[PDB]
Amino acid sequence: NLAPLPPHVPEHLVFDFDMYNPSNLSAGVQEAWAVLQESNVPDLVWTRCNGGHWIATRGQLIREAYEDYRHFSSECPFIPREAGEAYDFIPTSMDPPEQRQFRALANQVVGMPVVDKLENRIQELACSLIESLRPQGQCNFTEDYAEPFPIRIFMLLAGLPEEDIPHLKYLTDQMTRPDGSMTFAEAKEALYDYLIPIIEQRRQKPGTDAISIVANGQVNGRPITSDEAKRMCGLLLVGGLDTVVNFLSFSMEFLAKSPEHRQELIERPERIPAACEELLRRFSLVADGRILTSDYEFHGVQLKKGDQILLPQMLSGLDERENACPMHVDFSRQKVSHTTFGHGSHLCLGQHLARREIIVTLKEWLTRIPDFSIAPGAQIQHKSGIVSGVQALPLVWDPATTKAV
Ligand code: HEM
Ligand SMILES: CC1(C)[C@@H]2CC[C@@]1(C)C(=O)C2
Ligand SMILES: [K+]
Repeated sequence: NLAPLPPHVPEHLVFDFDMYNPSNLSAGVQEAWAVLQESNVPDLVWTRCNGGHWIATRGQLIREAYEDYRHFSSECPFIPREAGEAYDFIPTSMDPPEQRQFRALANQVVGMPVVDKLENRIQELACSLIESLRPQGQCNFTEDYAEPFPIRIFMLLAGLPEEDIPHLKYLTDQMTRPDGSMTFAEAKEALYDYLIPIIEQRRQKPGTDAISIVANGQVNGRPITSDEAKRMCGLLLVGGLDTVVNFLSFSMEFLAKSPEHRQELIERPERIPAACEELLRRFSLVADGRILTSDYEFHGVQLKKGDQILLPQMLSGLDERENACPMHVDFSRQKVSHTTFGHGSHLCLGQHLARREIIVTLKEWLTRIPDFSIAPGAQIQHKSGIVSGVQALPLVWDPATTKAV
């Protein structure tokens, strides 16, 4: 379904890329998005898919747009427009100056000071989950580790029951990779339906969990409102349930398919942090955007106020202009350039927790299960959206080659 071409968009810039179901998805989602960087494609194109929107295809433009919030507003950050308009999470739906005050509060619940504190719980859960899987010689990685590890850590931090995960995970997924049964607005309202009573309960009787902290927090000297707290907690839930969860699967899929890279990290464990960064570049997975605040000429293209522009965070690091041999995974890559965690004033606030979860996973998995592979005859299928992922990741290994710590 292609939307009618707006009067100001020239046909030579039309490239009908569908961010929710890209044409070359079978080759891997990053590969599918990379088609936007083929020689015949302009730096900035217009797709008639998903209501019609621009797409910046090179790191230079992506970075410039994320820095220029005066022209590229985060008030409507998602495609399609209905989703971008319903999207009201804090701080993401706000532009500076208003946005700034809320970042400090979010940092208090998912920032570094919180990670170093959860250190032991994170370490222990990773080891427990992996040791239980180790003797089985197989696992469905997405449901057996990728989901439970980061999600249970988030539910613990947020003080929410693990039995609520199926419902919350479903809702979160409808906001990033909708199956069609719910509009973004309906999923958002359902998430708020869940959160409102909890936020009120915790404003009445404060706990030490993340929701209590946000709900009773202050923003630049004054009390946060119940509405603001809800809009912030909603965002934290999405971040905890649909980011690292997907990234871990892209990384494990790659390691399962590349014995040489596994051996490198097994023989030189000190390279894991660097490997984490290279994997974050190669398997970057987020793509949201902004809305034009006024008519603006950007890199020779006339943009109109109201136009939506997708600025794929995923593409910067895959841009050959930023990293040579972009599809290659080089743990010794000198300068790892990427915008995987964003760029500009909205730089990811959960990246410290994310890196910890990634590094702990790499270390603890390779320590116990150094040799593993994709299950016999399995064809790994990816899924695309605001956050891309892996549909299923069946892995196998010989228990005799494992180590119980
Ligand atoms: C692999 C893991 C992750 C990736 C790739 C990632 C990526 C991003 C990106 C690209 C943005 C910028 C969005 C924009 O500019 O519209 C962002 C913002 C944010 N992220 Fe993450 N993220 C990850 C994990 C997390 C986690 C685990 C949390 C906490 C639960 C988190 C919390 C946030 C928050 C609160 C913001 C909003 C910052 C603002 O709008 O000021 N993220 N993230
Ligand atoms: C684009 C993001 C990855 C970032 C954290 C969760 C997410 C889906 C948002 O809505 C802001
Ligand atoms: K909005």
